[PDB]
Amino acid sequence: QGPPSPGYYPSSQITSLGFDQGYTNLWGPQHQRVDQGSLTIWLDSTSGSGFKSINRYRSGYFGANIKLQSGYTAGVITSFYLSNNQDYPGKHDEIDIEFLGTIPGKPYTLQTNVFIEGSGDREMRIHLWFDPTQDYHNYAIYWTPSEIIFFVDDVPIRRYPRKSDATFPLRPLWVYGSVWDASSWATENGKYKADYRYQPFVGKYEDFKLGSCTVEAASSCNPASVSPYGQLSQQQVAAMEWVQKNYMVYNYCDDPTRDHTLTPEC
Ligand SMILES: [Zn+2]
Repeated sequence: QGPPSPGYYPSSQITSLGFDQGYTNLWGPQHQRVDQGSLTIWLDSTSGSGFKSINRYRSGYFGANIKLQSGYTAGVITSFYLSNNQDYPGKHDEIDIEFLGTIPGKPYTLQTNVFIEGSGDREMRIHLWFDPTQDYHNYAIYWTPSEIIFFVDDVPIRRYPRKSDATFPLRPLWVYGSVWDASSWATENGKYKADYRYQPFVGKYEDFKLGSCTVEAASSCNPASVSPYGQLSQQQVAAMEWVQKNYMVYNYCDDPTRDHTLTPEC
């Protein structure tokens, strides 16, 4: 019976783009292929690969349909995220979706995170109500000057509203993705690490969505809307609460080992 329907589908209301309309390779070009707008990138023992948006943004809906690799994927991260780390090295902002690979038999973990001026430790993790290796699913980051919302097939899984300037991303961000070896922490905090006998490790992305406002855009520009009612509807919130009740496996604000004073938005 799945999650309760969100009752509105932002992803379907925004034009699907091919990779080359929004993005170019950043690194590992030899581990990147594009076929009719669809992106394939992969990790082996010599290199991963990653890409970067052509434009730099001040707000928007940023979406892609992604398919993950099954089998042994421990230590491997497939990412889709906003960042300004190349603009503010060592003290940057970030809004992350990271798929954390796994040993055979166990599910992927989807981690969301927010970094402001170097300060992260704002992770929430869920498992999914479908197999993310079998088919492509929609995943999206919505970012405006009042909120961040993270979506899976238009189901909101997390909302991060602007509570104070110190705890919210207020500088321009680029979109990135990558497949890379994060063995030290990706899978059960590094309990299980990359094994290249199972290489390559492939990430697949298509139907890119950019309902967004570049830094250069006219001040009339509005990001794509995520509800016909201005705010999350009753159905959207119920779908989100169902996800958090039934699929959330980690929330920073509820971890007794974390000092929530350091993350005052909790
Ligand atoms: Zn405290």
